[PDB]
Amino acid sequence: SVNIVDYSDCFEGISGGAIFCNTKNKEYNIYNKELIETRRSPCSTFKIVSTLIGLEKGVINSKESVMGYDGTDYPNKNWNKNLSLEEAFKESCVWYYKKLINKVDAKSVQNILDDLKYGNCDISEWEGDLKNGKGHLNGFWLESSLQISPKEQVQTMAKIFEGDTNFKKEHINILRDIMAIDVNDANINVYGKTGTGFDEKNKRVDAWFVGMLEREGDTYYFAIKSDDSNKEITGPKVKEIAINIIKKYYS
Ligand SMILES: *C(=O)N1C[C@H](NOS(=O)(=O)O)CC[C@H]1C(N)=O
Ligand SMILES: NC(=O)[C@@H]1CC[C@@H]2CN1C(=O)N2OS(=O)(=O)O
Repeated sequence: SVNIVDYSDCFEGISGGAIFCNTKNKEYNIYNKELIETRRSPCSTFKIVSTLIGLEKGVINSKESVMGYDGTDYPNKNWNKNLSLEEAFKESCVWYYKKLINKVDAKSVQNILDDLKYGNCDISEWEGDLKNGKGHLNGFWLESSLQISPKEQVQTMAKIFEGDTNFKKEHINILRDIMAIDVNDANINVYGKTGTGFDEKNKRVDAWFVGMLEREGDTYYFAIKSDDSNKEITGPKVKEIAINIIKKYYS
């Protein structure tokens, strides 16, 4: 079942690991086991769960749902509008997801994380890593108190998308909808979300791509993670590595 594998050829000399799990036939493919078991901040990958929280609590209702943009100026052009759930997810729009999560009481979030077994489920630093100076552009899921391992990410993904949580199927399908990506291969369906952060304590990136793939009957849940010391390594870069792994070993 648990197969140690070597995907270093796809990592282009970047430090990281990967885990792919097929729950039907229990095949667990692990590259860099120590890293895959290490908890780190989820960064923007948490938007997968925060979207479901918002849908479940009725803060948002569909992929068109808006959060009432108030005119605040942001450097990313596409944050400066009353964007829908679908575009806020794809743009990783921090103000949208901060306003969303701050409409939900802390006990509801704690119980949902507990139910999902979401890493350390530690939301004690609700406001986030305020020492970085970024103020309200912060939260417990952004290089702060909440931490989860790549293995636990995969377990959470599988629980959600195999229908094993109490989240509504309608809401699960919205997530599938907005997480779908185009890999120029119609023979596989890939879904995911990136994450980018810098671990200031250890001087290492937290660069993520987490999601799942479907091809000809089988579904693999996956998490690819870099902990490189090179600050240029981002979520988008690790998503490229993930796509190379998928095209090479999961075709
Ligand atoms: C989430 O990881 N973040 C928000 C934004 N999106 O990054 S992503 O492209 O990897 O999704 C960039 C910064 C980052 C953050 N912690 O602010
Ligand atoms: N971010 C993506 O979705 C990636 C990046 C570029 C395209 C779409 N995609 C691929 O897999 N690509 O590469 S391509 O297959 O070689 O054309």
